[PDB]
Amino acid sequence: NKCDVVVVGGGISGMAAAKLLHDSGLNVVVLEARDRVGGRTYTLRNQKVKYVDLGGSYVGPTQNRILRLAKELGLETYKVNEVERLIHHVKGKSYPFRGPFPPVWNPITYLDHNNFWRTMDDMGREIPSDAPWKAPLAEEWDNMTMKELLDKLCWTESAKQLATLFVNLCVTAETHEVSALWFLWYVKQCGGTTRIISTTNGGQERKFVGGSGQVSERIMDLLGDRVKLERPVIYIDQTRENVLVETLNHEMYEAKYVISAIPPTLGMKIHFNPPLPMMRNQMITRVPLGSVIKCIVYYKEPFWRKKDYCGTMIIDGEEAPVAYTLDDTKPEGNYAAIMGFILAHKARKLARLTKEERLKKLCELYAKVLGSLEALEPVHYEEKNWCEEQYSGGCYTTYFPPGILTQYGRVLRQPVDRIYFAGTETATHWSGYMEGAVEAGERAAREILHAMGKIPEDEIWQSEPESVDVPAQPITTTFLERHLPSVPGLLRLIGLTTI
Amino acid sequence: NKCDVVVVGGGISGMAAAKLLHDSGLNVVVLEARDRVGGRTYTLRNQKVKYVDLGGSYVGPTQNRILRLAKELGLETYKVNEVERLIHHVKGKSYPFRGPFPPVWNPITYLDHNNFWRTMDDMGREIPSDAPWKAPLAEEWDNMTMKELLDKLCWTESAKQLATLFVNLCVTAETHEVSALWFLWYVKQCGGTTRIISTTNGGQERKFVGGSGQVSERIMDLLGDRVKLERPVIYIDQTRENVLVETLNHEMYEAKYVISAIPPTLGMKIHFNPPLPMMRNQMITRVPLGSVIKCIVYYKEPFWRKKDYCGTMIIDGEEAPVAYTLDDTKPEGNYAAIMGFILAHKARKLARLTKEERLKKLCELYAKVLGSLEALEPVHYEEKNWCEEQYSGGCYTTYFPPGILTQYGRVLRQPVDRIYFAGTETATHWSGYMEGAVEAGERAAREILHAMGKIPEDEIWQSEPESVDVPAQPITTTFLERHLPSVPGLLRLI
Ligand SMILES: *Cc1cc2c(cc1C)nc1c(=O)[nH]c(=O)nc-1n2C[C@H](O)[C@H](O)[C@H](O)COP(=O)(O)OP(=O)(O)OC[C@H]1O[C@@H](n2cnc3c(N)ncnc32)[C@H](O)[C@@H]1O
Ligand SMILES: *Cc1cc2c(cc1C)nc1c(=O)[nH]c(=O)nc-1n2C[C@H](O)[C@H](O)[C@H](O)COP(=O)(O)OP(=O)(O)OC[C@H]1O[C@@H](n2cnc3c(N)ncnc32)[C@H](O)[C@@H]1O
Ligand SMILES: CCCCCCCCCCCC[N+](C)(C)CCCS(=O)(=O)O
Ligand SMILES: c1ccc2oc(-c3ncc[nH]3)cc2c1
Ligand SMILES: c1ccc2oc(-c3ncc[nH]3)cc2c1
Ligand SMILES: O=C1Nc2ccccc2C1=O
Ligand SMILES: O=C1Nc2ccccc2C1=O
Repeated sequence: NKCDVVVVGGGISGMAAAKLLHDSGLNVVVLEARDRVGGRTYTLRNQKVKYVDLGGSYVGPTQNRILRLAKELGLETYKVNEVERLIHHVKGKSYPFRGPFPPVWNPITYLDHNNFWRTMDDMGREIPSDAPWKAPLAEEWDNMTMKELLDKLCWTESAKQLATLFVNLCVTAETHEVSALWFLWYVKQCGGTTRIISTTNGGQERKFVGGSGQVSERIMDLLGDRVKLERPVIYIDQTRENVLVETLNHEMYEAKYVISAIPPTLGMKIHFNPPLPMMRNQMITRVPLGSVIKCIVYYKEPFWRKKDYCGTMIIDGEEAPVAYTLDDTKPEGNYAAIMGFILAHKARKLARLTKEERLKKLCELYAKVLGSLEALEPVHYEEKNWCEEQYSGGCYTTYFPPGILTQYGRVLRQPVDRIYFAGTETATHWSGYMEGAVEAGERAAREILHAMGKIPEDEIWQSEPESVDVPAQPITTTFLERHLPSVPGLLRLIGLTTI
Repeated sequence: NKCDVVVVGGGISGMAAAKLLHDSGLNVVVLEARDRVGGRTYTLRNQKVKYVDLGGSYVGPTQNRILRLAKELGLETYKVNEVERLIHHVKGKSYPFRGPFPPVWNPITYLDHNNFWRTMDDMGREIPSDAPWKAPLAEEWDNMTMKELLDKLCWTESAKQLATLFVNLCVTAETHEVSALWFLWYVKQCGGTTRIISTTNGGQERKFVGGSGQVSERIMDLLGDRVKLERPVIYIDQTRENVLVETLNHEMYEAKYVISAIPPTLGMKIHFNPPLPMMRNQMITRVPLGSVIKCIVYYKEPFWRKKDYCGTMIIDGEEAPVAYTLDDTKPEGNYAAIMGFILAHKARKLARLTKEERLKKLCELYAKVLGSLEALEPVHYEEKNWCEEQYSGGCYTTYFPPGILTQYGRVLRQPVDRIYFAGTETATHWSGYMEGAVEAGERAAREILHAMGKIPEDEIWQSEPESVDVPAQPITTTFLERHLPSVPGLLRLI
């Protein structure tokens, strides 16, 4: 119970921090509230599915830290199926396509859609990844919701509806719930609009064979009995020489430093002595997590592939319970399955139903989208509503409502005496993901090595070599994508020519 | 150890709940985190100020529960001074006035201001006090911020600036931080724009002689050793026959029911077994409290009165640290003082200064606005930054960002097995105030009495006779206020 560092939380970020500190020769303890490690990742194993990721699952190019960590732990990836055509279902009909966005044929609509994605990335380039409150128009952008920004930018309903689906799927929240500054930061710090939304060459390209929960489980194996499960932390006292960390089951740990590797608002579950400084005290009441039910419907065969659909469906409309799906069949071609997300207000609205009722609605939806009666014949179903988790608060990650990132964002990873902050939310590249978890856990561990005098300051932040297994292709645009006007730019050109 | 009901929190709402249950003959225990009672009320006593409310202070007409409770405990009120002129300071100049809003002379700006207040109250009449998510346009109004609503309604910058001040002072938050539905509900459930903003015949009319902390202290006097200080609740377990409530100092209490009388989000500091239901688990991460420093500058005399000013100042503009003040002099004309609030982002901005640096900024601001060098000679200063408080989370109260009240509002006062929810945030009239704390603590206590079969369902919510000491006068409007067109109304006649 005496150690160098207590890590509070045994998700990927606390496990990555604990491993680094252990590898450097320090004595670490990880206090995990649950009876398992992995946190917002959770790999269920049973005979009907073999294994299935019910939390975080996908990785992709440019996520080099999780790929390197997982590789070193003996894990392998495989590519999510994107051989056959994607489907965009809009106004009750399905339109097959290939590429990052469904094709738009109407020239006016085309300009508006082109301008929308272009402008999201243009604004993102004004926003520093490590300091979004330093953007030149940070206040103006943080004081409006994403809804207000789509209202201003989108001169077509078509573009506004697609943009809405994009926000809801990327951050499991509604356009009117989230700040425009924070959402534009969140997309740019993932590499931009194409990279975040893509399967091939993007965030959803791959999964781990056997499930992502193995990352945290295999580090727990390396650490032995240093991971204490069912130890929720209730109290941290920094008034004396060594920090004292108390758990709910009545144990006391003493350490030189602590890393908090839990979602920022879950800091509220810990009583602090002395009290936190004013800005962190209020920050942790201002930063909710989003809302999602991850649902996986199993079938005898991946029947959609025979119709030349890959299983990816972008599904618009209020009545659809799931707005986005991917094929979740095993790489061997068996345990055929569709993964779908029930997003944001729908996660709250449909949580009232039973599991069997949600399975029925999802099969009825997929049968219509795929024009396939076979979708009404599931062989098994698994789901997880992350809104119910006391020790997560939601999924995938924390969002910032209007006005909060500029006022309180500076303190998200600011140390509090001998407490340092990990967790994906404090990352600067793919924050909200497993990648951001590794970045933040290793960065917080190195802050402590630096505090101890073990490494110089310039080693706190460390670049990551690009994976040789999952290389990234650049995201490119065409001259016409770059230079074609927006709708109001065209109207300005028309008004001028009319003169 | 064992009792009928454990009340978590010894603010006014927890105290009022515990007193009601105690008076009905149950065994109650109050578990208070701090080494004091009163919560968001705090009355400091020293020789320089005699006493000063550093937290909640004001009561007024229509707040009959807090007036009845305090009168039963032996307290008296006095009137906040409003005899002389009020000041609106705009663009670096003071304009003295009387009445609920500063006069506007430009005919366009007049229409724009008149329509703004009128439209806030018109909207409020469609929002049920006890279920604002049932307003006919609930979703539409909940999905916009107040800044977006003000941008829509205000055709002049003058109106928009005064509306901004009004939102910042009522709910200690910025217009772009809050939902329009929730803000409109908040004003309506205090009786509308005139009643919430007014001193005479409104929410700021009176203060308690000796301080409002005396309400919580005097109920603690009654309950004696039933109130346990420095007992932060850390864990609530309802998986067994009786509810088990555990504190940080390693004590265990067992009860038939619990009342949670703490700000909603501070339910995060309690680990629940079984876990909370999904909607409350997320709700209590979505409901922050506002930000405010309350500052009281003392002087040898209430010198502003010689100049026919009462000490109320509405001060616009970014550079002013304090946007609103009231005279805090004691009823006897002594301990002269001005109370001012540093609101919302300015509480965040100015909290980095020292106490003496804040005093200097305040005094230079008041010298400009009162047009008196006497404001530069303070004799004493007290202040409290509520943003620092672990066991409040901010002041005055909890605000709802866009989208949260329609999605989660129904859960605020929904019982969770044998836990019932008090706290001013759960009230239906003057929620956010000491009056809403009494209403909610007494109603939560009565839900428990009904669960015990002690009273019928219809006695859970109880009306309150009007105070004889602080009666309400009607809020009226003129024919012109009712019927003058808005700016886009006047343009639909051109
Ligand atoms: C839930 C989810 C997440 C998700 C996703 C789909 C869903 C449904 N899709 C993802 C994807 O495909 N690819 C990806 O990279 N990420 C995706 N996510 C997000 C991902 O799961 C999270 O970003 C990442 O797992 C976060 O890791 P981090 O280590 O930062 O945080 P955590 O997993 O929440 O771990 C925190 C641990 O702390 C324990 N805890 C909480 N409170 C306490 C206290 N008081 N004491 C001790 N331990 C505590 C939690 O139990 C948890 O284990
Ligand atoms: C801070 C403030 C508030 C205020 C105001 C000015 C300021 C600066 N102006 C007011 C005014 O003039 N007139 C008025 O009526 N109200 C005004 N307010 C708000 C008013 O103070 C609040 O509405 C009222 O005091 C709220 O009472 P309530 O009883 O609902 O809430 P509380 O005071 O916060 O008490 C909660 C108690 O719970 C204890 N606590 C917190 N967590 C725990 C745990 N885990 N375990 C045990 N106890 C806990 C708190 O310490 C507190 O005592
Ligand atoms: C005789 C000429 C009359 C034509 C007047 C043109 C009216 C233009 C209003 C269309 C609003 C379009 N959206 C995208 C909703 C908002 C744009 C925001 S921004 O205006 O670009 O800032
Ligand atoms: C809005 C909402 C969901 C979306 O998914 C894609 C996508 N998936 C794979 C390639 N592009 C694009 C897209 C746009
Ligand atoms: C906006 C912001 C603060 C304000 O204070 C008043 C007021 N005080 C007492 C009578 N009216 C009116 C008013 C309007
Ligand atoms: O699982 C997912 N997480 C995501 C984040 C952004 C966009 C798509 C997805 C997924 O499909
Ligand atoms: O203390 C105050 N609380 C208030 C709430 C609304 C309007 C004015 C005030 C005050 O002056």
